[PDB]
Amino acid sequence: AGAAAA
Amino acid sequence: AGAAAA
Amino acid sequence: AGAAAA
Amino acid sequence: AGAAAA
Amino acid sequence: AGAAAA
Amino acid sequence: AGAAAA
Amino acid sequence: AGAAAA
Amino acid sequence: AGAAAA
Repeated sequence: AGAAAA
Repeated sequence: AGAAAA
Repeated sequence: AGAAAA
Repeated sequence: AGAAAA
Repeated sequence: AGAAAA
Repeated sequence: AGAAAA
Repeated sequence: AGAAAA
Repeated sequence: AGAAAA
């Protein structure tokens, strides 16, 4: 599971 | 902007 | 399962 | 999944 | 500009 | 997962 | 900007 | 500008 934002 | 998965 | 938006 | 905007 | 993927 | 904006 | 995974 | 991945 993983997530990223900018 | 963002993204996620599992 | 996964998702993304911008 | 992928997304982009500008 | 923005982008994301997962 | 990855994301970027500018 | 930030990201996390497990 | 910003970016992240995991």
